[PDB]
Amino acid sequence: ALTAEEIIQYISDAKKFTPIKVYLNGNFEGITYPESFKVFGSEQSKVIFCEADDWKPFYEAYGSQFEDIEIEMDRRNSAIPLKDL
Ligand code: NA
Repeated sequence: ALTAEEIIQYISDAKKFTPIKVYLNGNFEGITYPESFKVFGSEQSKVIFCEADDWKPFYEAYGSQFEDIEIEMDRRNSAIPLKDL
């Protein structure tokens, strides 16, 4: 299906990004989220899909209003497509 050339081009393009997924409990009032953030959840518990490079300074800034945290690297960091799209 995909050629070796197409695969390494894909890896070259994709590897720049480091999507992660963060589970949080806490208070989310008075927070502005970076552009890479896609925030799901309820008033006092979130799941955030975001870029690692944005997560780091965000946590340093706002981490005092979070009470529990779990961080996962998104599986797309190690995915190659089976076909093009
Ligand atoms: Na990556």
